[PDB]
Amino acid sequence: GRLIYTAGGYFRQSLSYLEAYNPSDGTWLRLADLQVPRSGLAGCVVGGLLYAVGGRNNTDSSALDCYNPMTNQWSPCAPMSVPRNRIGVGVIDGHIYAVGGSHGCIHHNSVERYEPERDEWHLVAPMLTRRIGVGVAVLNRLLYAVGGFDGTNRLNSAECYYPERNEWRMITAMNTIRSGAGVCVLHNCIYAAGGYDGQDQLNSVERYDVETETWTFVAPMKHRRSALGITVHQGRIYVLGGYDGHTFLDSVECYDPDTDTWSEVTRMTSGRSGVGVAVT
Ligand SMILES: COc1ccc(S(=O)(=O)N(CC(N)=O)c2ccc(N(CC(N)=O)S(=O)(=O)c3ccc(N)cc3)c3ccccc23)cc1
Repeated sequence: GRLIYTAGGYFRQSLSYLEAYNPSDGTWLRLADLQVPRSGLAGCVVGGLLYAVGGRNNTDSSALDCYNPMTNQWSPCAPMSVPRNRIGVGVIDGHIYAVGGSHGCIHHNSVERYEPERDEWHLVAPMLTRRIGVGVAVLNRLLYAVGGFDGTNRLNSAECYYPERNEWRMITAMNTIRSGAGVCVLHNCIYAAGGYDGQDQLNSVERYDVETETWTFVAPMKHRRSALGITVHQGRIYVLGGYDGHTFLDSVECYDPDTDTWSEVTRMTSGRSGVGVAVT
């Protein structure tokens, strides 16, 4: 069946774990290690293939690597134009967008697009704001970049990229400042879960309604967490790991929108933060 993959991460040191969770029966699979251990990367899926993008070996990474579930093997891909630690990614029409992130002290506002069929990256219009630790979501064939840190200020702003027009517009700001939050899309809304507001790791969660242009708080998580992994599986949000301000979590919580409830449904084989997560 479809699995929740978690790639890389950090606990005491950069990790190369690739593990996958089966919500059906609660089991965990151990898969082929990443070639280079990394945290602060992003994960995504195009055409049934899993991609690990950017991050840092703790050296910032411009790397893109593709994992094939059917062969259990990692294959290097064309690198990005620049290293991107604390990157966000989204997928539109089988193309991977690499958003923001950092190279040393350089906070990127640039964005580039990867085409698997041709193993090529191309720059598109840059964001209106530099964003590292940015959350990314794809909705109605638009790309949203949410929160982050612009090099001096932590951000509650969000903005939206129009692929056909190749341009960005700011949207309504979130209620809370969030860097390192989990951003995903569930039933036509953008969810921003956790992250760091400049003082604390957060357990609060807000969702954006694109038509009313409003961010509304929903039920908070049980654990405060920043740099959590996030994905959507069968109509539910799953968050994985993260840093709560003291410990590297192994908690995996699951949000059910029908009940507006969070519940802890499993734990990773070891606590970690800064993972890349995707489902296939
Ligand atoms: C003061 O405590 C904090 C305050 C704010 C944040 S943050 O979440 O907001 N943030 C910075 C930002 N501007 O977004 C981030 C920091 C570090 C990362 N990692 C390493 C990396 N690749 O850089 S890590 O996950 O592996 C890791 C986390 C915590 C510890 N202790 C060690 C390692 C992040 C990875 C992804 C997204 C955001 C990351 C975090 C801790």
